[PDB]
Amino acid sequence: GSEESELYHAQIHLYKHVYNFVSSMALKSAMELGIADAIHNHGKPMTLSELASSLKLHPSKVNILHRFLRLLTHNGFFAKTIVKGKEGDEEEEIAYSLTPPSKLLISGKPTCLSSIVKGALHPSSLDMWSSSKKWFNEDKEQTLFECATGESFWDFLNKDSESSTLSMFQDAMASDSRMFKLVLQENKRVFEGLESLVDVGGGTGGVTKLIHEIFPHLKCTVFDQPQVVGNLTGNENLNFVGGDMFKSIPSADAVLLKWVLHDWNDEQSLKILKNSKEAISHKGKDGKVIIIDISIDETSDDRGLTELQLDYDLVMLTMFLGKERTKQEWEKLIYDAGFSSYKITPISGFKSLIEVYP
Amino acid sequence: GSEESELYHAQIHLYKHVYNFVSSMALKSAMELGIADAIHNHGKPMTLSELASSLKLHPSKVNILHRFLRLLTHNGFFAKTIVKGKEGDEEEEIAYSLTPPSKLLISGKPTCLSSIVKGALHPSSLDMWSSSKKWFNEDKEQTLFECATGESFWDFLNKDSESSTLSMFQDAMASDSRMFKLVLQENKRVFEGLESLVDVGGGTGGVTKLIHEIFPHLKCTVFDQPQVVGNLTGNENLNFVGGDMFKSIPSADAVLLKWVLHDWNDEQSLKILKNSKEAISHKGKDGKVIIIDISIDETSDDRGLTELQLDYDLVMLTMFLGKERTKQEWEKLIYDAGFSSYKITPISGFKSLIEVYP
Ligand SMILES: Nc1ncnc2c1ncn2[C@@H]1O[C@H](CSCC[C@H](N)C(=O)O)[C@@H](O)[C@H]1O
Ligand SMILES: Nc1ncnc2c1ncn2[C@@H]1O[C@H](CSCC[C@H](N)C(=O)O)[C@@H](O)[C@H]1O
Ligand SMILES: O=C1c2ccc(O)cc2O[C@H](O)[C@H]1c1ccc(O)cc1
Ligand SMILES: O=C1c2ccc(O)cc2O[C@H](O)[C@H]1c1ccc(O)cc1
Repeated sequence: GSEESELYHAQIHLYKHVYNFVSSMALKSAMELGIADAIHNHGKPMTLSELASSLKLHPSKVNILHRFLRLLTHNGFFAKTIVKGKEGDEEEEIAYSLTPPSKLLISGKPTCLSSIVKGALHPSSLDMWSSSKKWFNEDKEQTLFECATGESFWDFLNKDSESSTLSMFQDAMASDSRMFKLVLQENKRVFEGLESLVDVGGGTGGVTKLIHEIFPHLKCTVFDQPQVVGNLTGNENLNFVGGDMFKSIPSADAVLLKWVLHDWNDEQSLKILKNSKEAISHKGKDGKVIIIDISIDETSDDRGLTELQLDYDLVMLTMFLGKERTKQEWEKLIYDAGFSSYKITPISGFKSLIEVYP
Repeated sequence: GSEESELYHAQIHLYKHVYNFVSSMALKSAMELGIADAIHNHGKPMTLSELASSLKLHPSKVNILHRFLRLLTHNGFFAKTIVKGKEGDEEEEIAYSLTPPSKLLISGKPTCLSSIVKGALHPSSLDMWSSSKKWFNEDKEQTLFECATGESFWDFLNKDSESSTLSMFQDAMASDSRMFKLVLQENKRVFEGLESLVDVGGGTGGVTKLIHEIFPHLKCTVFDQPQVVGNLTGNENLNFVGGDMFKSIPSADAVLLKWVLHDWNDEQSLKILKNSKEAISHKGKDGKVIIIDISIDETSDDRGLTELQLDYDLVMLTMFLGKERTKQEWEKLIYDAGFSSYKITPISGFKSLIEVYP
C-alpha cells in the first residue's frame, strides 16, 4: 500500500553510498595540491587568491580550487574565516585555515600521512575494481588485483617500469611504521611499569629502536628467526635472540606481538599466544602480552569507525586476499590461550593495541 | 604543548575519508552480483549458502561474498536474521533480507536504479581521477575527463569501440527520467489544483506524457524551439507550441522548468524566470512556477545530504565542468525575478522541486 509510496530515504541512502568515492578523491586532490603545506607555510589564514597564487595555478583553475575547497571545508578539512583585504579594491573575503585532520597533511612532520593517502588512492590501488564482476564469477582463487592484471600486487611493484610506484609504496610503509612512535608516546602507561620486553618477530630491531627512543631503560630482547638475527649484538638494554616462536619465546615482563598474529591462522596464532603466556609466567599476574593489530568491533557505538575498519578489511581482501579479525575472534583466541582478561585501546585512527593479562 | 599530544580523532577522520571509496565499490559489487534480485526472487530470507548457490559461485568465492555482505549489512543494505536449517546436519545459520535501500536494486521495477549505479561507478566515470594532479597544474581549460583521455566525455561514448558504454549511459539516463514519474506520484499536491501547465523545453513531449499518466485532465502545453516541436499535433489536453523562451513563454496556470535553468548562467536564467512570471500573471497570486533542479543547502542540518549534493557537484565539474546552484543562489535568482516566496521539496534522494510564487 502506502508502503509502495515514499520513495523513502532509501534513495538518499543509496546515492550517498554511490558517491562516497568523491570524498576520497577530493581528499587525494588536497594532498597533491599541497594546500596544507601552503597554509602552514603562510602561518595565517589564506585567501582563495593568495592560495591560488601560492600554487601558481592557471587563472582558469582557480574556480576548480574553490569547488574542491568548498567540499573539503564541509567535510572538516578546512575552516572558513573572514578577512578584510588590502588596497581600496575589494571588500570582504573568506580565508581558509587548517584543522586537526588537514594538519596530518603537512609534510616533513612526524605526523605526515600524505604518502599513505597517495598510495591508498593511487591508480594501482583503485583501477582493479573494474574487474570485480569477472572476479566474483570466475573459478580461479586469486586476489582482485591478480584477476585484473594477471600478476600479484608485489610482482607488479617490482617491475622496472614501476620503479616509482614501488618507492611510493615503501614511502607509505615506512611512514606507517614511523607512526608507531606516536603510539608509544601516546600510551606510555602501557610500557611504564615494565623492566623487560621481548619483541617477537622484531627482525633486525627497527621497532625496539623506537621503543628505546621512548623508554631507554627498558631491557628489550629482539626475538626472531636464527637467520634474521644472526650476528647482531646489542648493548646493555638491547638483546638479540634467535629461535622459533612456535616452540618458545624468551621470558620477559612483557611480550610484544606487533603485527605478528595478523599473518597467521587461528591454529598458529593460538600456539604463539600460548608460548607468549609461558614467557611471562615467571612474572606471575604482573606479566602481560601486548598485541598490535586491527580489531573490528561490530557492536561498537561508533558505526563510522567500524565501517572504516571493514572498509580497510575489504582492501586487504581485494589486494591480497588477507583478513582482519573482529573483537570476538580476538576474545576467543585470548581465552583459548588461557588468559584472564584483556583491554583494547584504539590507536592510529583504526588500529588497536590489546593488553592481555594472565 | 599537550596539543601536540593526542594524535586526535584527526587520524580517524582522515582515514574514514581515505577509504570512503570502498563503500561505493562494495555497493557496485552488490548490484553486479544481483544479490537483491536473488533474494527478491527467493521471496524469503536467504542463507549464505543458498545465495552462493543462486549466484552459481565457485566454492572459493563464497567467503568473498560473505565479506562483501558483512560490510553491506553494516551499511544498511541488508538485514541479518536467524534461521534453523534442514536435515540433521548443521545447527543455526544467519539469513539475509533486503532493506528499502537494496530494494532499489531489484531489476524490472519502476524503482530500479541499478543502471545508474553501474554507470556512475563504471571505469569510464572513475579512471580519470589519476590525472587530477596534472589537471590542476595545467594551463588548458578542460574537464578532468578531457585532461585524462584527450577527448570529451561525449566523443568517447560515441566511438565504435565504446558501443556498449554508450548504451549503458543511455540506460541510466532513461532510468533517471523515468524516476520523474515517482516524483509526480509522490507530490500530487503540487499539480493538483492546476487547470493548465506549460512544459518549457519539453522537447517532443516525453515529460508531459508522464505528467498526463498522473493528471490526464491537466491541459499541458509543450513549449520548445520551432525546429523541435515542428509538426507535432496534440489532443484535447496536449498542446505543442514553438518559440523562444528568452522572448516569451505561453501563458498557463503553472510553468514547469524541468532541468532547464541548470544549463544557463544567471543572466539567461533570470530572463527565463522573468518570462515565466509573466506567463502566469493572468492567474494572479494563484499562478506558480515549478523548478526541478538541484539545490545545495549548506546550512542544512542534514550534513550527509549536503555532502552528497556537493559530491555530485564535484562529478559534474570533473566530467563536464558543469555546476549546481546552492539554495542562496536560487533565492537571489527567484527574488531578482520579482517573485514573493518559494518552497523547496527534496526529491529523488538529492534533487529538489522548487515552488515559486508571485
Ligand atoms: N618461527 C618464527 N619465529 C620467530 N619469528 C618468525 C618466525 N617465522 C617468521 N618470523 C618472523 O616473522 C616476522 C614478521 S614481521 C612482523 C612485523 C614486526 N613485529 C614489525 O613491527 O614490523 C619476520 O621478521 C620473520 O622473520
Ligand atoms: N530559446 C529556447 N526556447 C525554448 N526551448 C529552448 C530554447 N533553447 C533551447 N531550448 C530547448 O532546451 C531544451 C533543454 S532539455 C531540458 C530538459 C527537459 N525539460 C526534460 O524534462 O528532459 C531542449 O529541448 C531545447 O530544444
Ligand atoms: O597503506 C596502504 C597503501 C599505501 C600505499 C599503496 O600504494 C597501497 C596501499 O594499499 C592500502 O591502501 C594500504 C595497505 C596497508 C597495509 C599493507 O600491508 C598494504 C597496503
Ligand atoms: O548518473 C550519472 C551517470 C550514469 C552513467 C554513467 O556512465 C555516468 C554517469 O555520471 C554521473 O555519475 C551521473 C550523471 C548525471 C547527470 C548527467 O547529465 C551526466 C552524468
